[PDB]
Amino acid sequence: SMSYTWTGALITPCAAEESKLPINPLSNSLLRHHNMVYATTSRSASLRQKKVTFDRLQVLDDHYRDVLKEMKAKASTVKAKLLSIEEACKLTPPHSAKSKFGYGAKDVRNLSSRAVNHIRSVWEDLLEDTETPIDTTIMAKSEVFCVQPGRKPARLIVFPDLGVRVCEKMALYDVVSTLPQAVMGSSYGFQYSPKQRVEFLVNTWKSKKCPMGFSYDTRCFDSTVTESDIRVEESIYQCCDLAPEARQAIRSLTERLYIGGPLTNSKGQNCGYRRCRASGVLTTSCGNTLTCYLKATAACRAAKLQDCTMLVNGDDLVVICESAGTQEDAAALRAFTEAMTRYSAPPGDPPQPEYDLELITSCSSNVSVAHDASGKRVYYLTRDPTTPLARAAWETARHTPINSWLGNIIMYAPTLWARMILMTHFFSILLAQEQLEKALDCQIYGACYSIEPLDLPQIIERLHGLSAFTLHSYSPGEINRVASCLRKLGVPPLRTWRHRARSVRAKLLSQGGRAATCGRYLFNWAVRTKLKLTPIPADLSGWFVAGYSGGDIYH
Repeated sequence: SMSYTWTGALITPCAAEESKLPINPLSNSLLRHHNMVYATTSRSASLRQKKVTFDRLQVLDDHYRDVLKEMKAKASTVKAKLLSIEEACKLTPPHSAKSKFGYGAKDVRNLSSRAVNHIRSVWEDLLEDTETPIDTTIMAKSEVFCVQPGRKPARLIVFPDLGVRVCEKMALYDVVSTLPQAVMGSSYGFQYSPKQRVEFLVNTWKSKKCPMGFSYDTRCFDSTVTESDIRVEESIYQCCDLAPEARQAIRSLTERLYIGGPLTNSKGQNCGYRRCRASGVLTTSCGNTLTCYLKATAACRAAKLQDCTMLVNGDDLVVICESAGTQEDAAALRAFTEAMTRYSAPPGDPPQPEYDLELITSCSSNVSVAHDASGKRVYYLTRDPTTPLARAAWETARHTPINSWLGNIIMYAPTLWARMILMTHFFSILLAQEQLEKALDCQIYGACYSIEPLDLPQIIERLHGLSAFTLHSYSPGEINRVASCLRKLGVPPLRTWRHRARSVRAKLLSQGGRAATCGRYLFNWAVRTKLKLTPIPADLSGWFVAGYSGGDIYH
């Protein structure tokens, strides 16, 4: 079937839409080629629509069915509870989009009588009505990038009203937080902290006689997902032990929301109909992860690849296996791609087999190595820092709701760029406005978190260990990528950052505790006299459990 159908009516914005990085003394200190940085807008919506709208070919076989049953067997071990209204309400972000029926996120979070009663209605409606399609809104995402030597069109997000999103959580939060791990086991990506992810990739790599590995980029995954795929995904959820009201909710949400529905623009006009994954519902991450894992797992058998270990994060996929010789590896990977095409998951760019772990890009990241205080090799996780930096400039010049910089500091703390540029730049600013204490919103695996910068030393210690404060002797491939990037974007070269860092470090020391602890630990790479570095005195229990991208989750 057609992934989408369009009435012709436009995909509209609901506010002013900003697209150019402004000239600001704060952002210009970080990066100077301001005309290279842009945000996507709805002005580019039609270009995306063209890309996402197509006919899907899908043909299932024995291998598909075989893996599906294996997955269903493990799903049967799961007991899942209903959240109460209170729990589901406490999971709603404070800046989540308001309802059409006269209540917002603040009301939901307070359990105001109005929100609560509409939530009860929507739920009872899900128990009573098993067919009527449920309305969605469609909007062009605002995202920041650097120009390519050639712009990206905005992404399209699609989501139901707030009353439904609370009901999704009641019915499905426990499932989408526990079912993926029981089914995929060590292949479920979102269980791993960055240090744990690198551990798993290195251990898996070093466990093979002759490793070969590849990433596989599916072309616009959400549009490849068929109605069949979403019913199959429901067949997995239904293997859980569920309360009756849960089971019916899941059934109605599947037929009325997840498989498709009408699309409405911001002006209340009808844009079209959807027959694929919606980016903006609770089950997208779980569902995409399961679906990716299922097709890829079956395609591996079809391709005859040997001793496969896969690692899956929604629609991001990486596979490590036993080489069969370079040319036999190439023909097997091509068989794999073709199997996936049949399962309705064709490639964006053809995958290439790799024989050096550092050359594989999964979740926009790659493994690299450095050395700690005592000279031991420490494997860490990094990426091309262009987008982080472009966004960091943008978030310095403009107030955004989510601060990608802070999320990038946490995730990439041990990296060369995050340490010398991000920490330096942002801590210098927070000092100068006396806002070190103030908590800021960031995203980790799609969930929203309110973190305060003064907690970054211990957060980084837990997530990465003391070494993220003492790494040195980075590889030249990595130093070269960073240095080039900076020249391209007009970011000052690293020696400038070193000097700015020393000035910032000295200022944090002459402050107090905590602040000085930032100075001591975060900026020990800058100072002349190297320092002690003992563990730091000071709940991270729910941080790397599951993915929630598009799922409207706050913790």
